[PDB]
Amino acid sequence: XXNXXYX
Amino acid sequence: XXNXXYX
Ligand SMILES: *[C@@H]1O[C@H](CO)[C@@H](O)[C@H](O)[C@H]1O[C@H]1C[C@](C)(N)[C@H](O)[C@H](C)O1
Ligand SMILES: *[C@@H]1O[C@H](CO)[C@@H](O)[C@H](O)[C@H]1O[C@H]1C[C@](C)(N)[C@H](O)[C@H](C)O1
Ligand SMILES: [Cl-]
Ligand SMILES: [Cl-]
Repeated sequence: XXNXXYX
Repeated sequence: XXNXXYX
């Protein structure tokens, strides 16, 4: 993970 | 804004 979003 | 991140 480590990313974010939101999609 | 309203979206997220983190870049
Ligand atoms: C997403 O990251 C930001 C930055 O550190 C935090 O402020 C935010 O609380 C965090 O969102 C939580 C709540 C959410 C969106 N329901 C998810 O569970 C995420 C992974 O964590
Ligand atoms: C979104 O990220 C910023 C920067 O780290 C935080 O300061 C902020 O608290 C965070 O927003 C929260 C609250 C919100 C907007 N209701 C959402 O739940 C997000 C994911 O987390
Ligand atoms: Cl949320
Ligand atoms: Cl908002």
